[PDB]
Amino acid sequence: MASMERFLSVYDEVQAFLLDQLQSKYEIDPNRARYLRIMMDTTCLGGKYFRGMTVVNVAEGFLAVTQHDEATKERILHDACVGGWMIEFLQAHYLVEDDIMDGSVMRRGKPCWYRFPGVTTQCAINDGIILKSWTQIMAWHYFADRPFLKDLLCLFQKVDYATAVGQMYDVTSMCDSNKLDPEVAQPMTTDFAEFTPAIYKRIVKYKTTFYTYLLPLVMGLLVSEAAASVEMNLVERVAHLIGEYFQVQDDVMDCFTPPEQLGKVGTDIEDAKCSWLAVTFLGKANAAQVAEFKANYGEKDPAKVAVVKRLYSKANLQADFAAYEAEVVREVESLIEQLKVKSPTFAESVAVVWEKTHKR
Amino acid sequence: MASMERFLSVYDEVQAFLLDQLQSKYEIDPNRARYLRIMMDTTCLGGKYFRGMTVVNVAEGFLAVTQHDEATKERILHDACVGGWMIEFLQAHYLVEDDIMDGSVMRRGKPCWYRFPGVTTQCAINDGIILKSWTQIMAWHYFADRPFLKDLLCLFQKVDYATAVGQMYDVTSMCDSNKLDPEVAQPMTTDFAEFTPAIYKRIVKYKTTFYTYLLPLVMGLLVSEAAASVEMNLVERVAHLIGEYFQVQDDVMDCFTPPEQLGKVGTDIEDAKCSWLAVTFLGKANAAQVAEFKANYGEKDPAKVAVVKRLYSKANLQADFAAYEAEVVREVESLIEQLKVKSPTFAESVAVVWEKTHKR
Ligand SMILES: O=C(O)Cc1c(C(=O)O)[nH]c2c(Cl)cc(Cl)cc12
Ligand SMILES: O=C(O)Cc1c(C(=O)O)[nH]c2c(Cl)cc(Cl)cc12
Ligand SMILES: [Zn+2]
Ligand SMILES: [Zn+2]
Ligand SMILES: [Zn+2]
Ligand SMILES: [Zn+2]
Repeated sequence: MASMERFLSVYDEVQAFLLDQLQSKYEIDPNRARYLRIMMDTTCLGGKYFRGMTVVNVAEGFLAVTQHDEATKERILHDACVGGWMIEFLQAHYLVEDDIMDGSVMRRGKPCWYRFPGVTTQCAINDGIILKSWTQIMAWHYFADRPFLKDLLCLFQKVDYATAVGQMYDVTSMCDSNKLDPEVAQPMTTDFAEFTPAIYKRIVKYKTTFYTYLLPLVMGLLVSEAAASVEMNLVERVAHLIGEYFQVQDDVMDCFTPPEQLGKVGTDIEDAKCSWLAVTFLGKANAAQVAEFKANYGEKDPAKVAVVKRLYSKANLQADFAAYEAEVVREVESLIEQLKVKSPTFAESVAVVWEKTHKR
Repeated sequence: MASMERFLSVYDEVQAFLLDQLQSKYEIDPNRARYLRIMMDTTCLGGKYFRGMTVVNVAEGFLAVTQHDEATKERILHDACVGGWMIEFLQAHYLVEDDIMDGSVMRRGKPCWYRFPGVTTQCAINDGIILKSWTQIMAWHYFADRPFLKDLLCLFQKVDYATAVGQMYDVTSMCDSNKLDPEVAQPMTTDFAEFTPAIYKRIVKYKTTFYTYLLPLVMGLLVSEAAASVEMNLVERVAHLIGEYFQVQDDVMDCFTPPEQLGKVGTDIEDAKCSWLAVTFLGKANAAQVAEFKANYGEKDPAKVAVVKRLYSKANLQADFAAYEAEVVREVESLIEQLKVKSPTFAESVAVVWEKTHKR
C-alpha cells in the first residue's frame, strides 16, 4: 500500500474513533460531533503532511532492513501513521492558537478557523485546546500496550513545551528584553540590538525545529524500536540545522512570495518580527540604511512597508541567502555522513527530509 | 508540618525547578524568566487552593492508618503537594483561556491576566498553554520513577479532555443544537427548549466536576497507592454530585453576590448562559413569566438584566435551592455511607470535602 494513501486512511480511522468515543463516553450529541468533525477536517487537513509523512518514511526505511512478520510490519506502519497524525494535530493546535494570537486573516488559502462565522474566538481557543487533547487520546488508545509509550509521551510533552517557549521568544522578539514587564505596555525596540543571528537562531530552534523536524524523526525511530541504533546528539544537530533553513525559507516567502502562492498576505514587516531578512539586513547595512530601516520597520503604513522591502532588494539579500544555503548544504551533508556510521537507513531518511525541504 | 504551609513551600520548590530548567535547558534569559515567574504567581496563587489541598487531605487520611517509614510519609506528602499543584496549574490554564474566550474583566479581585498592560491576548493565550505544559513537566520530573505515573498521566489527560469538552458544552448552551454550524453565525435560542435539568447536568459534569472533585480525590488515592481500596464507581458518583452542587452555588453567586465579595461583575444573564437559575425558573414559570424571560434574557441592557433578576426573585428560587440542597445533602450522605464499606478513611475525606463545599 502507498504511504500517502495509508496515512490518509488512518486519518479516517482516527477521526471515527475520536468521534465515536465522544458519543459513547462523553455524552456528545450529533450536532456537536458534526461541528468537531468539521473543525478537525478544517484545521488538520489541506497541508502537505510533511511532518506526519516523515514518521512514516523513517519507519518504512527500517522495515526494508529489519526482519518482521507481515502483521508486525502492518502494526509498525499503522503506529507510524497514528504518531504522524499526533504531530499534525499538534501543528493544527498551534496554527489555530497562533492565528488568533496574531490576528491573522488567512491560512492555507482559506480564512483562519476563528474567522469562520459560526466559530468565533470564544470557540476557537477551546477548539485549539481540544486539538492538542486529541493527540493524547490517540496515544493512550493506540499505543496502550506499546513498549515505546512512555518515551513517546515524554518526548512529545518536551517538544510541545519547547514550542510554546519558542512562541514566547517569537512574539516578544521586537521588544527590548530589559523592558519586559506584565505591568507595562510593551514598546517596540528602537535600537534593534536584539536582532542578531544568535537570538534569531534561539527563536527558530524552539518555535519550529523541535516539532517540525526533531519530533517526526525521533517518533519514526520510537515506533520502529530503533532509537538505540542512532546517535541522538547527531539527530538533534541535524534537526536544528534543517529546521533553521526551513524557517529562513518561510521568512523570505513571507516578504516576497505573492499572496496567491503563499495563501496569505504576509505581515512580518508590519509585525516587526525578528526575521532572517531583518537580521541579515542589519548585519550588512551602512548607517544611513540602518536609520531608514528604523524609521519604517514595524508599521502598518503600506508606504513604510514598501520602503523596507526596497531596502531588502537594494541590500542584495539574495546573495546572503545563497551563502547561507551553501553553508547549510555543506553542514547537512557532513551530519548525514556522520549518521551513516551507525545507520545508513536513517541517514537516507534524513537525506530525503533535506531534499524535500531544500527543493520545496 | 501543617498541610497548607507544606503545600505553599512546595509551590516555591516547583517554581524554582521550572524556572531553573528554563535557564539550563531552554536557553531562557533572566527577563523572560521574570515575566514567567510573575505570570505563574498571578495566575496560580490567590485562590483557596481547594483542589490542590483535597489531594493533600486524602493522602493525610491514609497516612494516619497505614504503616510507613518517616521518609515514605514525607515522600507521599510531597507527591500529594506536587499532584495538587498540577491540578491548580490546570485550573490556572483554563481560567486564563476562559477569561480571554469570554471577554472577562476581573478575576480574584484583579484584572484578568490578558488585560495586564504588558501581557495582551497575543501573549496570554500562549501563557495559558505554558501553564498546562508545566503540569506535565512537573509530573515527569517529580514522578519519573513512581509506580502510579502511568495511571496519573492517563487520568489527568482524560480529565483535561472532559473539561475542554465541558467548555464547548457551556459556550454553546444558548444556541439551538440543530443550528450549530461553523459556516453560519450562531443565533441565540428563542425557545429555550434546551434549558433543561438533564442538559444543565451534562454541562456542569464536564466543565467543572471532573477537574474540581474527581481529579483531586483520585489523585489523592493514586499518590497513596490506595485506589484498589475504594469502589471507583462510588467515587465518580459522589464527585459528580458534589461538583454539581458547587456549580449551582457559583451560578446563584454570579447573579446575587455583590461584585466586591464575588471579585467580579457577574454577567451570566447578559451572556444567556444555561445557569441553574434560568433552568429552574423555566421549570416553574407560567406562560406570561416565560414570555417576559424570553424578551429580556441574553441582553447587555441593564434594564433587561434587572427584569430577569426580578423574575428570579418573584419566582421564589430560594425555595427551589433549599429543596435541591436538601436532596443533595441526602444523596451525598448516602454515598458517604456506601464509601465506608471499603474505606472509612476515604469516606471521611469525602465528608470534609462536602463540608467545605456546603459551608463556603
Ligand atoms: O527569490 C525570491 O523568493 C524572490 C526575492 C525577491 C524579489 O522577488 O524581488 N527579493 C528577494 C530578496 Cl531581497 C532576498 C531573497 Cl533571499 C529572495 C528575494
Ligand atoms: O441567598 C442569596 O445568595 C441571595 C439571593 C437573592 C437576593 O439577594 O435577593 N435572591 C436569590 C434568589 Cl431569587 C435565589 C437564591 Cl438561590 C438566592 C438568592
Ligand atoms: Zn505567530
Ligand atoms: Zn512566517
Ligand atoms: Zn467561560
Ligand atoms: Zn459562574
